[PDB]
Amino acid sequence: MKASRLYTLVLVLQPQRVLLGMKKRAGRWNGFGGKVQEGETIEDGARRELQEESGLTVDALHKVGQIVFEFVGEPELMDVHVFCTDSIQGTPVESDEMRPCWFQLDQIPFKDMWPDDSYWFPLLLQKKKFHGYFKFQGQDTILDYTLREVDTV
Ligand code: NA
Ligand code: NA
Repeated sequence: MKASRLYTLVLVLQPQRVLLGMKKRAGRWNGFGGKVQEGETIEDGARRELQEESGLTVDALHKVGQIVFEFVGEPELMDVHVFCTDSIQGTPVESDEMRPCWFQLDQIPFKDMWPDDSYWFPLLLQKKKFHGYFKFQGQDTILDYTLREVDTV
């Protein structure tokens, strides 16, 4: 089994809308996140990346899933810990690398999101926790995947 590198992903999910960020430098909408750093808990890394990438703070996040990504031709797995919050402080801020935008929950831009999101995002919306794994060839093609609803992430 490959080694894995820890990443976070944060979905700001309100009753009627979700906040996503368009990768500028690319072209897909995503939640906010990045690599976990030495000496921080995963949840604190998720809060830090949300702030660094969107400007938003939150004192707390809820863990809702975990997704492992494997890319053909790459040595490591990405181990992505997925969090959500409904409660925000501040306005999101655009950067040179990310543009934040709200989407109504009947206009989730799945066609402009990574392909895996079509599978697990619906579970998140139903308040269901999940474990996933996706193997990609490049950015467009899934060769294998697993997904399961879990009671405990
Ligand atoms: Na990032
Ligand atoms: Na994704």
